Amino acid sequence: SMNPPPPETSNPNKPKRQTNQLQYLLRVVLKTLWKHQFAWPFQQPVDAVKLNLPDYYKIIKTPMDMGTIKKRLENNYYWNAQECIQDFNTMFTNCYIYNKPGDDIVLMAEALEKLFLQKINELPTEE
Ligand SMILES: CCN1C(=O)c2cccc3c(S(=O)(=O)N4CCC[C@@H](O)C4)ccc1c23
Repeated sequence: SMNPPPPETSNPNKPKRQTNQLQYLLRVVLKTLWKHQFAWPFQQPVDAVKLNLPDYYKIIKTPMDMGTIKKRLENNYYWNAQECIQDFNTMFTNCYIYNKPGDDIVLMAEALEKLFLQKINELPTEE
């Protein structure tokens, strides 16, 4: 059993910006999801050795989690809000790919995804 390297959270050659929408994705969107009762399985990269999921990284090839997103946001990693939203979408999609409808973890992702969409339905205006 071997975990892969987790996704990067810094990259000096990547272009980045500090926009009002990205600030909101950290202060409001991420920090609200983070406190939800169903958030904890999503707060760090899947540790497939700890969790005894040896097929996880056989199936999931673009891993993503809210801990990585949080550090990317805190480290000014993104150029725009769409990039960050894409990471959220990847996290949710990975969960549906690796699992099945009805699994507890899937019920958890579905709840978070609906909350996520509710929060990004309206974003602040790129001042
Ligand atoms: C979101 C990333 N991710 C998966 O894709 C996934 C698949 C099966 C279990 C599991 C666990 S768990 O064992 O801690 N637990 C979580 C709560 C519900 C339980 O059924 C299982 C934590 C995080 C996970 C998984």
